[PDB]
Amino acid sequence: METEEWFFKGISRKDAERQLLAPGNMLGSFMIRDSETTKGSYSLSVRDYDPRQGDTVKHYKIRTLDNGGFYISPRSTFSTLQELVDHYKKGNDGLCQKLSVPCMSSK
Repeated sequence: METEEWFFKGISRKDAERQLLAPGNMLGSFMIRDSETTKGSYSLSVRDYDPRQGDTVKHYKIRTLDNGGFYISPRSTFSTLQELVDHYKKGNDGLCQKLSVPCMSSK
């Protein structure tokens, strides 16, 4: 029917970078992961490129509100991450580059 594997366990930033730079993903690939040390917080990771360095990976912290949900920019927040992911799929609207497709996961 349909599956959503854009979210990953408490993976490390180095492990998330190895999964992105890994052979399979490409520019536009994004993934979410919960904090490791500072539990309760989230961390987003997307793929980006530079005309100077080249292939790179961006990481945006995701904070929560006392009475809300999760937000990255002090403009618009989201009660859920599923709504922020969809919004990010429609356009960056804050990010450097809109989202394309979620990390790969096929067996």
